[PDB]
Amino acid sequence: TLRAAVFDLDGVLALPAVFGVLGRTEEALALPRGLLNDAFQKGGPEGATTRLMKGEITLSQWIPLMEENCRKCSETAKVCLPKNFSIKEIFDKAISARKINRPMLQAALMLRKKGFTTAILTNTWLDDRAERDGLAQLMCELKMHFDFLIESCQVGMVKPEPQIYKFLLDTLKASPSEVVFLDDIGANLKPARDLGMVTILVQDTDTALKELEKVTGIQLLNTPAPLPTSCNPSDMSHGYVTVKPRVRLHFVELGSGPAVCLCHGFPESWYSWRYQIPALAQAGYRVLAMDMKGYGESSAPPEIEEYCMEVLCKEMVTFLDKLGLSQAVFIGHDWGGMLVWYMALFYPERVRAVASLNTPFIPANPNMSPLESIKANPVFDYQLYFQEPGVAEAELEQNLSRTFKSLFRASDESVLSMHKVCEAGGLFVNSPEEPSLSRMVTEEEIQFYVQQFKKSGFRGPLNWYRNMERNWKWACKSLGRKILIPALMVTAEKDFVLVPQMSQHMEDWIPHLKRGHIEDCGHWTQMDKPTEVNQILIKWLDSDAR
Amino acid sequence: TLRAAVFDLDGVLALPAVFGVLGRTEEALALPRGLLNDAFQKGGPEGATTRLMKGEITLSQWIPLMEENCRKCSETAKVCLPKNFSIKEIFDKAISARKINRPMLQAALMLRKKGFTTAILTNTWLDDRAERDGLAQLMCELKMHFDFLIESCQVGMVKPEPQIYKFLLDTLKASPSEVVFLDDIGANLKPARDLGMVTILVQDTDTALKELEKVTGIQLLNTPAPLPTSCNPSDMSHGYVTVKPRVRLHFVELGSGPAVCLCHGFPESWYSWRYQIPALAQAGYRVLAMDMKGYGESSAPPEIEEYCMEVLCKEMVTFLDKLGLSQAVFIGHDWGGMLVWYMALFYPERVRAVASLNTPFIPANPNMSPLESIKANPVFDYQLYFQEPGVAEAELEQNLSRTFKSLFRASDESVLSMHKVCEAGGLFVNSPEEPSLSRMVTEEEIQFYVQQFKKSGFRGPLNWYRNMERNWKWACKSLGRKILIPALMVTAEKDFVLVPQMSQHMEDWIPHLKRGHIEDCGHWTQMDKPTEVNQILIKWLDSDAR
Ligand SMILES: O=C(N[C@@H]1[C@@H]2C[C@@H]3C[C@H]1C[C@@](O)(C3)C2)c1cnc(N[C@H]2CCOC2)nc1C1CCCC1
Ligand SMILES: O=C(N[C@@H]1[C@@H]2C[C@@H]3C[C@H]1C[C@@](O)(C3)C2)c1cnc(N[C@H]2CCOC2)nc1C1CCCC1
Ligand SMILES: O=C(N[C@@H]1[C@@H]2C[C@@H]3C[C@H]1C[C@@](O)(C3)C2)c1cnc(N[C@H]2CCOC2)nc1C1CCCC1
Ligand SMILES: O=C(N[C@@H]1[C@@H]2C[C@@H]3C[C@H]1C[C@@](O)(C3)C2)c1cnc(N[C@H]2CCOC2)nc1C1CCCC1
Ligand SMILES: O=C(N[C@@H]1[C@@H]2C[C@@H]3C[C@H]1C[C@@](O)(C3)C2)c1cnc(N[C@H]2CCOC2)nc1C1CCCC1
Ligand SMILES: O=C(N[C@@H]1[C@@H]2C[C@@H]3C[C@H]1C[C@@](O)(C3)C2)c1cnc(N[C@H]2CCOC2)nc1C1CCCC1
Repeated sequence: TLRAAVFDLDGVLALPAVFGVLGRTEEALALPRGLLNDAFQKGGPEGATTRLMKGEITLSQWIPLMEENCRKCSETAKVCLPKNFSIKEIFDKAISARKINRPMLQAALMLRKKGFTTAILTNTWLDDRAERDGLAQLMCELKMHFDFLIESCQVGMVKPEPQIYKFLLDTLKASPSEVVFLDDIGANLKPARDLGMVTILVQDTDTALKELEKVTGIQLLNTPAPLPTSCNPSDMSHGYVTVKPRVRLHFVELGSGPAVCLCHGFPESWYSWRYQIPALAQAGYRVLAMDMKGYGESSAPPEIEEYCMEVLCKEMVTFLDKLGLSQAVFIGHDWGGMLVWYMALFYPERVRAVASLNTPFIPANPNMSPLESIKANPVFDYQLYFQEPGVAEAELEQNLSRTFKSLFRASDESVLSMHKVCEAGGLFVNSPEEPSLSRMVTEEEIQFYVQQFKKSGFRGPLNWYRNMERNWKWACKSLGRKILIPALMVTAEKDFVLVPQMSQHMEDWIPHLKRGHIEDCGHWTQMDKPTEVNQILIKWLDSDAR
Repeated sequence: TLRAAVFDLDGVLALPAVFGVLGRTEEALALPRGLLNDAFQKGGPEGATTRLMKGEITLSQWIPLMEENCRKCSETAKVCLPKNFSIKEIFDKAISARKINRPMLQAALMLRKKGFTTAILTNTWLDDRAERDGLAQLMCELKMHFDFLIESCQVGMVKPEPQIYKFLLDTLKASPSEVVFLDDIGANLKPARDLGMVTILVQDTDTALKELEKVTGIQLLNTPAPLPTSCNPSDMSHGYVTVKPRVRLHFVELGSGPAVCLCHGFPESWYSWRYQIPALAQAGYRVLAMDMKGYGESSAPPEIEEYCMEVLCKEMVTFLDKLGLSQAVFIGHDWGGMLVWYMALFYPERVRAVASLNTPFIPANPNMSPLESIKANPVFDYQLYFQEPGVAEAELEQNLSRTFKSLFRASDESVLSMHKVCEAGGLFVNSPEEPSLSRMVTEEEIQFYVQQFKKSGFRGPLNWYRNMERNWKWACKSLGRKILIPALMVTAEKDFVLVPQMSQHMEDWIPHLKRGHIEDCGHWTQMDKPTEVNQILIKWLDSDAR
């Protein structure tokens, strides 16, 4: 029974193969066929390329050795190398043309999800070229989806030498019959076959995956679209900033580039952005996913006034000051979305761009108190249940697992009313004791929220709703303003509280507003439709926030 | 007795003043003298500019209102505004010309160091211009040196209204006679004077500082060159990455731009980079100051082999992987400097550029064991004292305060021998029980190192020296390589162990090597000569690492 799958990089996980590109360069330069391969392989196990692949010399040390082999080959073939001949240029182009073979990576991901140990085994070099970052980025994106990365130049061995196969087996902690090995080089499969491993010669991706599908008995081709990459909390970089003596803010950080600050809703976590964090970092952004004040590993002071928007926004400004950031792109959802609009209104100099999921820009009504506004808008009547300190805390804290399983559901899986919360005296009054698990979440994901809420519970989170008068008076100071910085409003078709029509007057305040809209999406946008959220955010960030 | 000092931004902490620039624009556009000031002030307390300064409208909303005032003013003056007339362009140039008035900031810093509460009180706007980051960066650099920043547009009041002065006094928690107020606008001093504050009209910086020096009785002009900005540990963003099940690495992070990873020496801390962190962040870099493995808040496993260079380098690579960084600039000192050369040799694709303070690139001698090498080089004989587990730990842990006060001294303050450590049986055998405090450090800084070392002590730090054979065998694999990525070697004149001459053969291995050299500098480079270290590193980063 197969338990491990090994992939080569060049010609397998990354396409085109370097020598595929070079065959075309050879033809374009009108060189004799095979001259570059011949000069590359010159001396075989005793040659310059074996020294390179074993890590004895760097790629920059190897370049002139390859140039000399090309001259020797051309002299013997009685041909002249062209005037502009440069191994540096030729190899730079071949390395840069190489991109992840997405169907191959998808198959490796499916196998690992099904319990396989996966590895990359590659003949590679120590890259010290001025352009080395390109290949470093590619390797970084690939390696994180595998249990092991074995590089010839780091282990001092190369394929097809038999010792590297014994090293692979030792690394995998598996017998050869438990391994499936994929390579586009027939001579590199021979030692693996020799030991008793299943081997697949990768000539074309589709045929190779068909052989892999048959031997593993796992569907790899024609599969449903996979979810974006998620986060394992224990593998993230965790950051902590004290904004004031009693308040520290926790965040998860990933990537490099413009800072993108993600602000979750109620009652959530930095983990609500799990499908966005890897995607936004891969897209070229430095992601800062907050635990907002009152949540997770951030401080949760008991006082209501610690959660008014003016205080919360001031603290987010301090957060940027202490990290040494003049600006960040602010992306919010739900209560986070409300906060980000207000960051754009009061601190535009610190906000590079602003985006909200579901929450429209809600201006203060100077002619009505927030309680009179709730009276005139009964879709928000449930917020009255959140007013009295202790009442909603008692219901939400009674059974954390039940709380999160009842809340985090798709539009069609709703177990909550919302419209009759006050009349019924609670959120879960007509909800089951043991709700089924939504198709959106796994039991493990639910238990992470349960664990997070065991620290401070719901007092801090509910206090976000307990500052209506303070928030109203503060928001009234901004009534003569317009939001003129780059802005995106994303609506969700099936959010029955934050309906898309609630955002219809936003252009009155934000004239240059850009929009996104997600079909068949409920309230929990990030986990309901992660692929769609990612596409919308990346397109907008790349056009408006760079 | 004066206890607080208040500074204006425009024309005081930042020069030139906006209207200084505009006087020149007026003349260049051949406009009637005072037309821009007149259109700017139009309507006084009821005008567009008062609304802007109170935060009622944003700068972008104000721009066309100012344009209309300019048209009204030109019509009345019977003049035509030029064809190319643009308030947007005119104001963008004036805002961008404004730079920190370094002598004024220096004086504010001296007063705060002497116990004054300091504040910035400014007539400012909500900046939503596409170019707003310029001013956001300036305000960010300035505000962090002050106890308070009071902005007209955030408080809804403007100078010279009397209420803003009462607000200032409430914020300061001081009586008016305890305050010195500096402003370049005479009408803005009148309400402060009216309340009983000391006022200084800032016409020229030198004269204003002379008045300030006389009234406070504190020397502000002609002072010695101040030290660079340091770090207060409780105000930094602290980051934590698990690199493997039992190992977590702690770092302090500040700034945005290319990642710069700072690697301290033995027996140090992230805090050894305190004078570099703010300077490198201000210079346009994202600084990651490590607690290296075995130190501070990073893990300190007991096993010797956990501290061999191969393991330490692999972990730093994992650190980059988990943070989502394809590369970082690696800057090391002492043991950190040794590690960074090896990162450049084994992982060039992950190293954007490399710099070492004091530690030359030390290649392995394949013909001698590291013990035979120490026998032939007695300057390193003291390292034999570090070999036996427990011996050096007992001496270094006996009295932490004595340990750090004896080690951290200028070249001329040495209390250690080094050349007779083995013969004498310890580092502090002929050192006083109560050493004096070096001119390099304060008691508070010493106590931070004492606190850090109470967690894990010296076992992990000393284990860095206990892997000579493993490190030698690993380093031998790199003997055919050259370091061809951007590299800087900084020598210290008076480091009597890591002498500048020890770096003399480095060009044999690093042909494109760049150099720095610091006169009258001992071993503890970062704190001995911080201004010089900062100048050298920033110049090199800006030329070779961007
Ligand atoms: O690894 C290869 N060659 C090795 C070198 C040279 C020789 C033979 C082996 C072992 C050595 O020790 C000696 C080091 C090798 C062999 N064939 C192909 N392409 C094939 C697929 C398409 O075109 C041919 N590509 C490579 C490298 C993979 C990354 C860059 C090229
Ligand atoms: O209360 C909500 N959001 C906040 C309100 C309204 C808006 C957005 C934020 C911040 C506000 O300031 C403005 C106050 C809110 C909004 N929409 C939904 N959609 C439900 C549909 C089914 O699942 C949840 N649910 C909630 C709560 C989340 C759990 C219990 C109800
Ligand atoms: O939904 C509103 N306010 C919020 C509700 C009720 C209150 C106050 C805020 C925050 C809440 O949490 C509590 C949720 C609300 C209230 N009044 C008006 N317009 C008014 C002016 C013209 O006609 C009515 N508009 C809105 C939304 C903004 C555009 C479409 C609807
Ligand atoms: O704050 C100023 N004016 C105020 C506006 C307009 C008027 C008068 C006050 C109070 C207002 O409410 C009404 C708002 C004001 C006054 N004088 C000068 N420059 C001086 C130094 C060099 O040139 C003149 N500069 C300013 C501003 C400081 C930043 C941008 C210009
Ligand atoms: O041991 C040192 N550094 C390491 C050695 C030598 C070099 C650099 C690192 C890493 C090595 O691998 C290579 C091993 C080392 C180097 N120079 C000095 N200069 C003294 C002068 C007065 O103050 C300290 N001091 C030390 C120790 C620091 C406290 C006790 C002695
Ligand atoms: O200092 C050396 N090695 C280190 C010392 C001794 C041992 C080994 C390393 C690391 C230590 O921690 C322990 C400190 C050392 C040893 N041997 C040689 N060259 C040899 C080849 C030609 O002549 C001698 N060169 C050096 C330095 C590199 C250039 C100038 C001096």
